[PDB]
Amino acid sequence: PRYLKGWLEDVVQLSLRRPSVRASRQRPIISLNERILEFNKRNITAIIAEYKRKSPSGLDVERDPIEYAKFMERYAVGLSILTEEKYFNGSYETLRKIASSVSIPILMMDFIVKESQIDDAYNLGADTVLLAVKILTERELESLLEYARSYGMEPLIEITDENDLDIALRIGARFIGISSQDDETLEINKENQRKLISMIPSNVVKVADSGISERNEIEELRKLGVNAFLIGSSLMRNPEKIKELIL
Ligand SMILES: [Co+2]
Repeated sequence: PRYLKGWLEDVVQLSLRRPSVRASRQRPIISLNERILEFNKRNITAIIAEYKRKSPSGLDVERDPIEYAKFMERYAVGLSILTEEKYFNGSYETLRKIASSVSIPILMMDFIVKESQIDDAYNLGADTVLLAVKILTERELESLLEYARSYGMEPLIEITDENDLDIALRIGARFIGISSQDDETLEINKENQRKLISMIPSNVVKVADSGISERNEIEELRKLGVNAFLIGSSLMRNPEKIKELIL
């Protein structure tokens, strides 16, 4: 990993010692990026609904993961499921139980710094993983990228700014998350978002990873080439909001 400060450095070091799982995968990859493209052609708003109990910058939420997942299954293009333990109060078991309960694509949301974490995601039933440009050296980023690919996963590669983007494009990310959040400082910046979206080639599947709040905004971004939308905290508080966003 790169040089990091504060909680991010702590979560990286901790992630390096994450115990691997020996579960076996009992179902093919249902590709997230391909379903998003499917939804785009049928003109269905593609939302990746996120299950997140806790985070350093947000509010704690206790709720039944299975009820949440089964509800979202009706509406979302996929699910994002936090497996980071210390800061996000996630679990491998939650992902495992969720993935066996639904048949839409699942994305494991964690801090992936070693190969066996990608083994965990596959073995647990996840269909893809997120990789952070910020936490990995460019070399680590590309090795884990291809490691993901060897399982048949196209990873969501997260960028926050143009420095991250130059890297993601150089190495040929086909599936990119434009996040308004810098993980290290925890600062949120939505104004760079559209400028960044404008710089991505039309062949990459683009995810807007921010608190999208209304249909008008979704329609605008959609005209700008955003393919899908990752929504977490607002759905964690009021799940049925997803219905109004899609109509
Ligand atoms: Co991030």
